[PDB]
Amino acid sequence: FIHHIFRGIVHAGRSIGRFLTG
Repeated sequence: FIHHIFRGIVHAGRSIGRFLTG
């Protein structure tokens, strides 16, 4: 359950970076 919090941070970053690339 704890991992999810850490995993979400890195994942949420990748998604943001993906849009930035376009």
